[PDB]
Amino acid sequence: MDFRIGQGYDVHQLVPGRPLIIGGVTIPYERGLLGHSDADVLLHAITDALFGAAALGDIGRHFSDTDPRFKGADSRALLRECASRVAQAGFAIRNVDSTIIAQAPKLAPHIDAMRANIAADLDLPLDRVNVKAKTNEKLGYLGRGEGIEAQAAALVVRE
Amino acid sequence: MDFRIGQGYDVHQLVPGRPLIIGGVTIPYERGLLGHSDADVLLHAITDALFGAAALGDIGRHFSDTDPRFKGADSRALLRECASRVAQAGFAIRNVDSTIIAQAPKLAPHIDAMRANIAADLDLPLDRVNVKAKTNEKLGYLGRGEGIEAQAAALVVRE
Amino acid sequence: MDFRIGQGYDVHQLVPGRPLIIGGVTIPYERGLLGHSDADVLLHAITDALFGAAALGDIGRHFFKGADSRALLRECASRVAQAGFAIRNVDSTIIAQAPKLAPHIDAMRANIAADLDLPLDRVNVKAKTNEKLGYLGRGEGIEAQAAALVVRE
Ligand SMILES: Nc1ccn([C@@H]2O[C@H](CO)[C@@H](O)[C@H]2O)c(=O)n1
Ligand SMILES: Nc1ccn([C@@H]2O[C@H](CO)[C@@H](O)[C@H]2O)c(=O)n1
Ligand SMILES: Nc1ccn([C@@H]2O[C@H](CO)[C@@H](O)[C@H]2O)c(=O)n1
Ligand SMILES: OCc1ccccc1-c1cccs1
Ligand SMILES: [Cl-]
Ligand SMILES: [K+]
Ligand SMILES: [Zn+2]
Ligand SMILES: [Zn+2]
Ligand SMILES: [Zn+2]
Repeated sequence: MDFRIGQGYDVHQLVPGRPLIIGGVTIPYERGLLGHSDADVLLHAITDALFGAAALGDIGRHFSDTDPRFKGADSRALLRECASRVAQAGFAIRNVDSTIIAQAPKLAPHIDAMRANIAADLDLPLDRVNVKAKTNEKLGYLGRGEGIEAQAAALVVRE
Repeated sequence: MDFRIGQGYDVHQLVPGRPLIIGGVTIPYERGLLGHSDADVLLHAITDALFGAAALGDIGRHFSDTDPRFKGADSRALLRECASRVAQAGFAIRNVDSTIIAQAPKLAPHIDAMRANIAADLDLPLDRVNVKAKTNEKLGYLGRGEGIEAQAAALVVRE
Repeated sequence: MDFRIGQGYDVHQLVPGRPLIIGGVTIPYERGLLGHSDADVLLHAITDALFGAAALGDIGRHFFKGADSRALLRECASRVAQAGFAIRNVDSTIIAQAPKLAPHIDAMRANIAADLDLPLDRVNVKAKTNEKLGYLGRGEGIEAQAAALVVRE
């Protein structure tokens, strides 16, 4: 079978005055991620991994910060559109795995919520979607709570 | 043909007065990795990739870091238990790849032994396990030798 | 059948007096990447993902004195084939605050596809800034990440 792998990366700054939205989940916190709309670092990484697996460029090439069509779209809408494009390219999604690196707050309570959102948007069984969380052991801008990173891996198959 | 992919990340601080244990190998060195377990950054990354590929969460979910057994835990025993759970979930491991990023010490003399340990723990032949090493080209906290990072990828198949 | 995955990481410092070469594309810029070779961070990450997927070690284990990174990528492909593997696809991300990489990405894909003897639609290259965070965000270096899938025939 015609399997393909994709990989994704994203990072945003963490500062007072924005809400924290990760994997479609709003998470209580003094601070939030700085970005164009919701700055959903996990959904962006996943979107990138899916475009990558399909060899369709990247998230910024499909959904520009300038495009009127996506001006007020949230990252779940973008993820859904991504999934439609991957489908039309001939690919079925097999699984997604991911890691959020955040020194704080605790993400574990929210993991099943994120998985549920992602599986819904990709039309995948829940057991094909995984999200993991790591601290940076107090190293670097991640370790000082200055930003949050997401990594993603996706496997697809041409059908 | 039900393939799944997983990815993992880990980093630990490098501090005096600790054994340096990476990939299960005790490496002569004046500093070691800081953590509650033996802090084996490579094995944790691989363990997370395997749980990720099976959609079984992450290492914190499976091995509570406040269990007395976690203190000084042999990360190879953790990796073997991870493999047991992944098998119990119905998955067979096809391959593992990984990268260690460290300014020092020189890892090359130890890499084959790490490979052999991981292959043993996962009941894989050597030719399905790979460990790569990198410096960070003098950049950042890794370039300053403040910690060591590992990255891992795993492919599994649900039987 | 007998599929394998690999993953690769590279980073190089940005320094004056060097051309900036990424994915085989020379990009106008005041600085370039520092390395023994031409320091093509993207090609190095893909090279390591390919050796990793074939369980052949890493780029430092294999590597030529004045060779550029495309010759090394071609040699990597040769060694991957020698071990009995065929390449199925490559995906990657370049993390650079500057310069703008958009105009150059399709050319990088074409270069990699030619070097790996792959059709264009099995090769992908993505780009990201680091949101002004860390050494990447300060423009002190450029990182690349890669993933490769191969099959043992
Ligand atoms: N140094 C960089 C970094 C990113 N990019 C492109 O910008 C869009 C948003 O990340 C993406 O489409 C990405 O390709 C770029 O052209 N140059
Ligand atoms: N921001 C974070 C970071 C980590 N975690 C969980 O804590 C375990 C060890 O860091 C991790 O393995 C993960 O289980 C979390 O819930 N939220
Ligand atoms: N701390 C490190 C980092 C890297 N290396 C080896 O040097 C070569 C160049 O990355 C690679 O072959 C790598 O294995 C090492 O021996 N120890
Ligand atoms: O059961 C796996 C295991 C093997 C060896 C040592 C500790 C454990 C832990 C159990 C819970 C936290 S660590
Ligand atoms: Cl270094
Ligand atoms: K990183
Ligand atoms: Zn983003
Ligand atoms: Zn660890
Ligand atoms: Zn390099």
